[PDB]
Amino acid sequence: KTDVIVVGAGLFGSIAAKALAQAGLAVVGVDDSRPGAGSLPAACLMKPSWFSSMGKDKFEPSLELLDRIYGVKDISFKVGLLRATVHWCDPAQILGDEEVPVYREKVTALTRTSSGWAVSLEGREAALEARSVVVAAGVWTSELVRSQALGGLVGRAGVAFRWQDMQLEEQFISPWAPYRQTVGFNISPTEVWVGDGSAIKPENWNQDRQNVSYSRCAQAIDRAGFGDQEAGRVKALYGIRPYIAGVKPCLLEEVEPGLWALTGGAKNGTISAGWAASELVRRI
Ligand SMILES: Cc1cc2nc3c(=O)[nH]c(=O)nc-3n(C[C@H](O)[C@H](O)[C@H](O)COP(=O)(O)OP(=O)(O)OC[C@H]3O[C@@H](n4cnc5c(N)ncnc54)[C@H](O)[C@@H]3O)c2cc1C
Repeated sequence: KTDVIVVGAGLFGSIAAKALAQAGLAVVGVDDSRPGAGSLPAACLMKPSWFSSMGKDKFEPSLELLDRIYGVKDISFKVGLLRATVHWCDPAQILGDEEVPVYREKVTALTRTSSGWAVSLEGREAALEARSVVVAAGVWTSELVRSQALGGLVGRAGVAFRWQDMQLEEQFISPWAPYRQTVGFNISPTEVWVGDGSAIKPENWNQDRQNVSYSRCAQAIDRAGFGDQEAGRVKALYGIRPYIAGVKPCLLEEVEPGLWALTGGAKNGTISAGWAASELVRRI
């Protein structure tokens, strides 16, 4: 009766699971909410010039899927003296959607059965059953499935900041280095999100490194000097992105019959989740 089990309910598991559910499948999710997941700090802003490598071949079917399922909003961002249109999917809408039921437990094993796949859970005598399994477990995907591509999965950490009870009159993109932009916008009607775009080897991460990105972000919105961290006015959101070098969109591979690995979204984020989901609707 269960068609697909999706392991992981970050952006990639959430989007894939709901696209399959919308396509008529019986989908079940499993997620253990482990700390440092990649999707908590995400803004889900998609500027078309950021995704040139992808190609209209993939950008457009992906954006259409996200618009059909969640709705895509067009935001006119300030870019110096000029303006630029950026597409937005509300991350709270993607990550909080409840169509797909999610077991808030830890997957410990995957086993082929005669009818499909059995998904073991920590501390559970029975396994969850499905014809197919999509493992969208972020940087932890290689803990459950292995492949030459997954042998290259590493984490690229980063931080973004959310200021409470605040709105920007001007949502902006401002560069601080080639291909490094400080982005500030109204992520909710009450909150301002700012990120500087840096990615870090999770080893080279510490409070000093975080304060460097905080200084960038707070100067871009004129909050430097106000001690907003110590005062509780801003939340730091740390996450580890799943990076695999050389990935086309992201990694979507059928490692065994019915067993898919969906990860490697550090490079392109939400738009490549949309591409992968459209692929899975076609192929499952
Ligand atoms: C600072 C920062 C800024 C970002 N900004 C953006 C942005 O503007 N736009 C954008 O699109 N993206 C953004 N991202 C996100 C980026 O695209 C990530 O690559 C993306 O979130 C990856 O999502 P994922 O679903 O593959 O992984 P994750 O979000 O890490 O999800 C993996 C999930 O799998 C679960 N899991 C793992 N193993 C198991 C197990 N054994 N059993 C059960 N559950 C398990 C984990 O608990 C977790 O919830 C940002 C990330 C960071 C850190």
